[PDB]
Amino acid sequence: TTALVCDNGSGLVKAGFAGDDAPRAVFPSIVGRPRHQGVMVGMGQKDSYVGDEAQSKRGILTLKYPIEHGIITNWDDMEKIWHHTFYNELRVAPEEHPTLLTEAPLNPKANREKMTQIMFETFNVPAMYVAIQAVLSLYASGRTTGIVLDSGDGVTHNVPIYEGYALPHAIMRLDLAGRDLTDYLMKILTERGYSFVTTAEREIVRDIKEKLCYVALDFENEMATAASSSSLEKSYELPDGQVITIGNERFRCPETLFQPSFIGMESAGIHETTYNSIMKCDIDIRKDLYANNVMSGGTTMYPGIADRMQKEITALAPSTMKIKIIAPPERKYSVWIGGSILASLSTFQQMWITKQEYDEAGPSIVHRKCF
Amino acid sequence: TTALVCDNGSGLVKAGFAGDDAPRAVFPSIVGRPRHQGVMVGMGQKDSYVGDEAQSKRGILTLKYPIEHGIITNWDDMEKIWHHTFYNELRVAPEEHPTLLTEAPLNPKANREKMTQIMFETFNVPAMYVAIQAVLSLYASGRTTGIVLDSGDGVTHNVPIYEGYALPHAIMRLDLAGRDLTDYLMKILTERGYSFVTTAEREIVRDIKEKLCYVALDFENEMATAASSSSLEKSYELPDGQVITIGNERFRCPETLFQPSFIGMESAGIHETTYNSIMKCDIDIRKDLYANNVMSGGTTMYPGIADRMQKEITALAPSTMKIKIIAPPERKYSVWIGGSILASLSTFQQMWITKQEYDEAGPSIVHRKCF
Amino acid sequence: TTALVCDNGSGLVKAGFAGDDAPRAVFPSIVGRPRHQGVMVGMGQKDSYVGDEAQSKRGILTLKYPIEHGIITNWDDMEKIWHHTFYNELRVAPEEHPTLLTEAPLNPKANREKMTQIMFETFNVPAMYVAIQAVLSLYASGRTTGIVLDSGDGVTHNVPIYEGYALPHAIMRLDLAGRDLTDYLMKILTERGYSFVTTAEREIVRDIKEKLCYVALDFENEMATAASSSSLEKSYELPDGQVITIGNERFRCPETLFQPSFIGMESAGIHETTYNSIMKCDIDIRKDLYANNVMSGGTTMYPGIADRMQKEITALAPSTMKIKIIAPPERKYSVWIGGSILASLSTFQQMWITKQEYDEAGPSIVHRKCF
Amino acid sequence: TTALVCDNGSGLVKAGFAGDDAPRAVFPSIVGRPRHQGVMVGMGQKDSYVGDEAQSKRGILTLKYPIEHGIITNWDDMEKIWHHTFYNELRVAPEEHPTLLTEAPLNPKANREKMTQIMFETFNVPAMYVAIQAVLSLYASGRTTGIVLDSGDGVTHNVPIYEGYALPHAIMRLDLAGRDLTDYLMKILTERGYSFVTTAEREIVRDIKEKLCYVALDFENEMATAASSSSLEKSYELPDGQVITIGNERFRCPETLFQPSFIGMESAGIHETTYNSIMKCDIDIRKDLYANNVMSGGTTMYPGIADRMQKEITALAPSTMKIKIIAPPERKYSVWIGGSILASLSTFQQMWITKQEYDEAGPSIVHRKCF
Amino acid sequence: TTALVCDNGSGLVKAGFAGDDAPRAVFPSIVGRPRHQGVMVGMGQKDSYVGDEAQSKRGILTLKYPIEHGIITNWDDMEKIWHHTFYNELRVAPEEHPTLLTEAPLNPKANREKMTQIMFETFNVPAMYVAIQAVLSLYASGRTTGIVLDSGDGVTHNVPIYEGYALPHAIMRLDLAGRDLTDYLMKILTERGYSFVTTAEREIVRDIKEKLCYVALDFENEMATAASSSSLEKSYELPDGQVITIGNERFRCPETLFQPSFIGMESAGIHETTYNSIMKCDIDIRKDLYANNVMSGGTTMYPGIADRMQKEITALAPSTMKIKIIAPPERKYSVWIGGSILASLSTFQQMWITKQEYDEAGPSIVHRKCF
Ligand SMILES: Nc1ncnc2c1ncn2[C@@H]1O[C@H](COP(=O)(O)OP(=O)(O)O)[C@@H](O)[C@H]1O
Ligand SMILES: Nc1ncnc2c1ncn2[C@@H]1O[C@H](COP(=O)(O)OP(=O)(O)O)[C@@H](O)[C@H]1O
Ligand SMILES: Nc1ncnc2c1ncn2[C@@H]1O[C@H](COP(=O)(O)OP(=O)(O)O)[C@@H](O)[C@H]1O
Ligand SMILES: Nc1ncnc2c1ncn2[C@@H]1O[C@H](COP(=O)(O)OP(=O)(O)O)[C@@H](O)[C@H]1O
Ligand SMILES: Nc1ncnc2c1ncn2[C@@H]1O[C@H](COP(=O)(O)OP(=O)(O)O)[C@@H](O)[C@H]1O
Ligand SMILES: [Mg+2]
Ligand SMILES: [Mg+2]
Ligand SMILES: [Mg+2]
Ligand SMILES: [Mg+2]
Ligand SMILES: [Mg+2]
Repeated sequence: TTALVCDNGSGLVKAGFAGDDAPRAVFPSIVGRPRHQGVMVGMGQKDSYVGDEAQSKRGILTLKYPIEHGIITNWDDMEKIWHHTFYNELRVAPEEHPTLLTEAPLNPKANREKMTQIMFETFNVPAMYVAIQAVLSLYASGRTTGIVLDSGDGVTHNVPIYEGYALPHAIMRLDLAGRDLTDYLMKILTERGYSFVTTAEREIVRDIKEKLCYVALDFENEMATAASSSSLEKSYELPDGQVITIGNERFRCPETLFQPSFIGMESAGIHETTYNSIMKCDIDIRKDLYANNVMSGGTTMYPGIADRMQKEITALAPSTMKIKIIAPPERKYSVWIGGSILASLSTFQQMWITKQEYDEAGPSIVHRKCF
Repeated sequence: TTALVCDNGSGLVKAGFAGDDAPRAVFPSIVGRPRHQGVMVGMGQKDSYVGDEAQSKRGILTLKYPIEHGIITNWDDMEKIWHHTFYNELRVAPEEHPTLLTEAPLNPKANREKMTQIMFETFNVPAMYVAIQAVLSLYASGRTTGIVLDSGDGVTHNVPIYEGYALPHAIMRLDLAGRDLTDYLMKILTERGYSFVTTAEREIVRDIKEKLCYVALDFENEMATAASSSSLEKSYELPDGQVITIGNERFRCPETLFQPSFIGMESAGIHETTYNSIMKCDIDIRKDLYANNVMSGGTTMYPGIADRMQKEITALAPSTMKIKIIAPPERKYSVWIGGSILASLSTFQQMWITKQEYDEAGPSIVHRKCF
Repeated sequence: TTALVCDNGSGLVKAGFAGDDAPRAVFPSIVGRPRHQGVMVGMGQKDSYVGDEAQSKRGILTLKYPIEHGIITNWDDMEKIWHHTFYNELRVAPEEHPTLLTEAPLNPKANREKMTQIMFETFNVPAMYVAIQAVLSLYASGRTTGIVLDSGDGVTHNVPIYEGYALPHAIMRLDLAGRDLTDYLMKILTERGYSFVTTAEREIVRDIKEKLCYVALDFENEMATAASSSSLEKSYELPDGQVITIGNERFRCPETLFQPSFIGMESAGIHETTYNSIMKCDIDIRKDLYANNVMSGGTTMYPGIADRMQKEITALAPSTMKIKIIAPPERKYSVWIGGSILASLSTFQQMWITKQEYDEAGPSIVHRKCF
Repeated sequence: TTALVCDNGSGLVKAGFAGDDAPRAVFPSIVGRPRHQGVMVGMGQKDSYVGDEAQSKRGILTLKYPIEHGIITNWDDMEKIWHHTFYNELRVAPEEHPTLLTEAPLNPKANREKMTQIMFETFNVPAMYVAIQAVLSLYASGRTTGIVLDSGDGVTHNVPIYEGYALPHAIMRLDLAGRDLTDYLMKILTERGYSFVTTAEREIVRDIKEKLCYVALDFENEMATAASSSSLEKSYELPDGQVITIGNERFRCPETLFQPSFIGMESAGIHETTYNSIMKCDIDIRKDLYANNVMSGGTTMYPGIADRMQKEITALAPSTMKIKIIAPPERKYSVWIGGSILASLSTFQQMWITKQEYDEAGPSIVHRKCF
Repeated sequence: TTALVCDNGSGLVKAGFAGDDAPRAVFPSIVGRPRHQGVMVGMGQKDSYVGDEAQSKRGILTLKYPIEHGIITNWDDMEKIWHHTFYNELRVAPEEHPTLLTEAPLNPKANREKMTQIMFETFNVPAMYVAIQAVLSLYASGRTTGIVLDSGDGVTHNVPIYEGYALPHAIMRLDLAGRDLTDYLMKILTERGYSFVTTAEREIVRDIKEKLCYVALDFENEMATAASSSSLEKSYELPDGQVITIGNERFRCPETLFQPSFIGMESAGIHETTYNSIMKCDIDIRKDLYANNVMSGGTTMYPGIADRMQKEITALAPSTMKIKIIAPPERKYSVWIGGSILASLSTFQQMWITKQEYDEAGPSIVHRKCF
């Protein structure tokens, strides 16, 4: 029977079947619960809402993310999300479908242990596997060597792979992603008089960030241009009909990716993280890591980030080297595409973790069979 | 046995059976007592008259309203009204009928406490329930979301409800209703030489207000038209055969709904009250509160008030929003219709307050079982 | 010449001279305008009243606050307040006195821009400066490290400072303060039959809140004690001689500081806000933030709030940590005391913004010279 | 030239010059016409008699009052009264004197319209003004705040004024005054066998009421004292030499001021009218309305009415309030004294309605320039 | 005058006087700079902090090590460290004290060239000398023959010396020391959910490594024991009061000394490095190198490393040989003790490099006078 590929990110869930080109079900990973007083009896009122139903009714709901910084904090809500993506969205029975799941590098065991235990004793599958998202992003690119930067909603990580061999000592993880940018835009939108304090308007600020923000090639020149004339200002329409206008905040929000000290973090930018991941490898592969910078995730979808990354890496690298950033138009779903490519391979069918080996070894085989 | 739905307003009492379309008994909530000297012996003279009997004999009676601004001030007269509406009008025994009663928001406890105590120890019912009139007005409209303005004889209140969930912090109450408009018309009818000073002629002024008054779309243009030509003047016939004529007072009387400073009140108009109730809610529901303005009560029955409300709310709201005022022709009795819909539901039968729970918990369960 | 320190809160104005211990002029920030019809000619009738004159004549006035939630909404009224506090209360000429002003964190630019423009082109000063109120509250405490919670009439904010260095990413702002508590007490005083609907009786409800309210150590035990016996009931005398009595409402009103869901807000309490501000900082300073909780403002003057805050923070913090709440008896004016300490320092005289730099740079230097 | 102050009451006319302490001409407002057959030729027989000439010849005249309940019913007789008070009593030419006139509150327009038209086209004045009698009664008292009860021959009205600002929604008008008391004494004087049926003996009954009537402090104790012993009986001498004796009727006649049901009226007493006028105002001014009860008019000249009013208002008001009734010895003419004070003010000279503005605006400016 | 002995390691600085038993000043070699925004004026704020002052204030500082892998990378910070250890800690004038300094083998010239230039033109000394740390570690042991392994914070080196004659072709240098172990513990502490990402918490991880880590005698048996029962788990208290618990990571961290492939290095362990250094010497001295294995440095202070080293060397050496590891309790400071012994010898006073020879030969005599 067809295998299931489910990418469980911190903000979005992308589930579908192996062998397909696009994920069938893409929905936000939120659980909404009522916060006001119900006065009308009956009419099918539910105590919880999952996915697009929580987003459509978000004016009377408190929204919670079960995953924070790539780590599942609430397990009942995560089970609700998995039940919704198995029975309501994909409309399949999980007892007859192997499931491929994704996970961020440098994570604790207990996330993967409880993931395997929930997938084998609650939504009991014939087989399961946990894969690294950067290896799938390199699978979707069609190449073998390269350094992958995957930035999503909680985790931004750099993983270099040369000729199918990964270097785990150069894998870097940074807890700066799109939710931090949404919080920073929430903070700096009060600088013009716009107040967004609750969880429902966090989605509005996230929509503003998705539609109107961009990465500047030169930061100081863009701030000088924004201070000189009002040519970079853009208008947005609120759901209640109000119109807001933003200026430099279109490029100050993603600049925290390159300058984390805007939100008080001591770490370096993503360009310096990529460069330090390259020079922590062997020297004879660094050239092949310079021409194969693969970018994946929804956070890498700003329309100025590839040229800016090429500029900073060329400023850091020696001048005799070719820097080439790979930014495909479908890099928002490249982890799922790589998972669908990997699950359809004939050489992958011996690497599943079946139910018999789970019963024989306990929930600890997942660290000796996966990476 | 069939449940009883009784709407006890400040000016009118509407009682009937659950499952019906119209209330069976609609009569004014007045108690009349003689004020002159009786000279003929016997002939069935009573010390008090309740309802239409007090209205027909009002020339020799002092009329008192037991409810003022939604609060019951006289309890013996209110017991007389309840006895009249149980034994004389509805012609039922209250020991075998559950009773549903209505109440205004932001009221004291002691009204509801003594209401439950009188209904359980004097007209002892198998069950009773107290409901919010705006929820019943939304029940009669057939919809789930909307902001309800209910204006009657004592209380004008705004309650917003989104998807069956009410927002109690945006509930607004204003003590300006039809009795204040009757008093203002009583005051400004002396400006043409007509003197109405007693309680019997207050009913005549109320009849003049019901038949001849209307809400102007533009106030200053209508005053200019009334000062220019005598085309807005209307004639009324008094019970003694006198004929009076009124001009601008047809639209100056309900203008106190939009300008309370005519009677010396510092509060804003009903349109500003509705707009401030909408913007005190969550933003993502405000659009659904803009297209579902539900109007209920006898005070909203002037033939100019819906267009005027749409004009003022569209002037207050942003221009990209759709304002739609819901004014059904049967909105004078919509609270009773919603009560009859609610009492006939199969999911409501577990929300009654029976006599056993009243004996177990005392007369204080009515604040933990009702809203 | 002596510098002027003026704290412009949302409800109160505290103005005086630098180097003093107490503010010279403390008066409410209200502008009153007549709403009735004047019938006596002459006798010095004014079109507006500012300060204590508006409070003494409040029975015939509509009172407006120029500042709402720390943001100046009306600028002519704010200019009237500044003219009253410069020429009538302090009795000084502003052309020969530098002025120090206070402002809430996370505010828009345009408040500070128009503040500098009004202070330099209408009440033209030799120099001016805008300071953060939490830094002044830490100045008045005499210490260097600590986390300051300042709660006034519009803004409740948490700012942590370690060894003179502030952490702006942990600064939290919540729009729940004493005016919201006054409105909630206005709402729940109708539950006993007391109606306060106008702006003049809002001051009466504020006086009731100032004299009779207190913070409960345990909320459920206090509600059980109030429901059991009438030992917590207190009586208050209205200006017209009426006597009211309140029970649980003495501690239900400030409980909105710890449970904002009483007024429909999704935010957490002030204790959780302080704890989340502490854990958003660096770890090695958190111990010094646990023993130096500094409380300032008039909203922190309830006689139960320090012990309750210590209890909730000790419940949130690990058990090996020392929690100490700093609540001095003069914390109602600690912002002014810190401003007077800062303006008298010899190292502060190079940080003024003079008129020449204002003319050279325009009204935009105030964001590069102040914080 | 000196302005004219003319108080046109329902029973008396008080005319004089501005700046004086007492009115120059005080005469009854009656027009007498012959009713018998004249038999002697010539000797200067007139078809009408106005003022004291009609009172001295009242045995052969029918006397008519042109003003009934503060409203002018006969305009030719009112023009005769104005001609008599301009040319015969004051002995002035009205073409060179501005005239100040008084009027009761809650009156029709057409009284004031025809008053202005007659004063500008028949007794054509350079300027004219119409003022409220209660504002003049507060002017004569020398104070600014207070609630004025003015009771004369047709109208008893309560007007509260705080700090020069009047509250028109608390202005109360009652059509019970000295002519109703004269009619009630005329009715109850037949209970001892004395018949007064014509208009000439109405003046005799009015004289009996002025000389012999008084207000009882306790009504039931005084009726018990009158029924026990004949110590309250007083004797009066008729113009034909007959001697009458009255007992309880000395205090039963003004008791209709406190109990209108003696003459079949449903309204409350003057004390309840004053108390309801006080509590219909703002709360913060009610204390200043409790210590400044100003009494004016000839009906308030009974020698028991101030103590009785203090007793009933103290019984109605809460016990922590100071009730003080202001009853000056010259309160019979206080409206004229206040008019003379107002017409002599230098700030009043811009509030006259001149002949040019009357020609420009028609006879309708008097409602936009006066109150 | 007394000579100064200053051991400048990669992590610690140990300075003192010749002829003493213990170093007077031991402090970390860190320079801290502020990273947040200063808001309080004056109060002695410094732009840099050196030594224990940077460690005590590390929550608001970025900490930098001037020496990396035994090579000085930042020279201004190294001059700051030398100024702090000359003027603030030792409290001496460097113009009257000769200074003895230490250096790692197989280092570049330019470190020693700039060291001599800074010591002669900035902190100008009468004389200076640079010595090999292993020769000083053999001086402190009191013996003449032996092979010294010195492992500190950046450099782990093996130097064999027989009868006072060193063999430079058998000197081995490996860039694996305590900072690499701290980084590996930082990496593997995320495996249990503990995140340490900044430079301040690197000191916390270093403290955890110093207090809780140990070297296992048999690695696989210890991993089996840790996987079987929780008897090797230890708890540590964070500065913010949090309690962490570690299991196998107590012995996985120093196992990188024996298995460098844990951090991706191709080199052999320290036991194989020592054995290959022994067999690269002459055969007739190897016996004297087998019984005189001298261990020095802070990295050799784990409480399992001597027995493990004896086990691995006895497994590598032939069975007829006596293996004896010399691990004195004061081997953390043995380089300074040997420097103090060498600087107090009467035969060493002719081997100083004075200022005259520095002026005559330039800064290149230090490679022909030292080793
Ligand atoms: N067009 C866009 N521009 C900027 N950011 C985007 C865009 N689309 C999505 N994002 C951001 O990407 C984040 C999630 O991306 P993705 O990696 O696909 O999901 P997840 O992180 O759940 O795996 C969201 O937080 C969103 O803010
Ligand atoms: N056609 C009408 N036009 C204007 N006002 C009306 C009309 N019909 C009724 N009213 C007013 O509505 C008030 C009562 O309305 P309703 O809400 O039905 O009763 P209650 O207030 O007792 O619940 C009365 O005071 C009356 O003046
Ligand atoms: N004793 C008190 N108890 C409770 N609240 C108080 C007390 N005194 C003042 N307040 C509240 O403090 C608020 C203003 O405090 P403060 O911060 O000094 O002024 P501002 O907010 O204008 O800076 C007022 O709204 C008032 O309700
Ligand atoms: N001493 C008195 N005692 C009682 N009533 C009096 C007395 N003097 C005058 N009145 C009454 O006052 C009435 C008129 O008073 P006043 O207000 O001065 O005149 P007007 O009503 O015409 O303005 C008369 O009807 C008269 O009966
Ligand atoms: N008790 C201990 N256990 C394990 N490691 C230690 C201990 N004490 C110190 N260290 C390590 O030794 C290193 C420095 O040792 P040392 O050689 O004395 O200083 P330097 O390397 O600066 O010359 C530090 O990185 C520290 O982690
Ligand atoms: Mg992802
Ligand atoms: Mg109703
Ligand atoms: Mg303040
Ligand atoms: Mg009068
Ligand atoms: Mg060393």
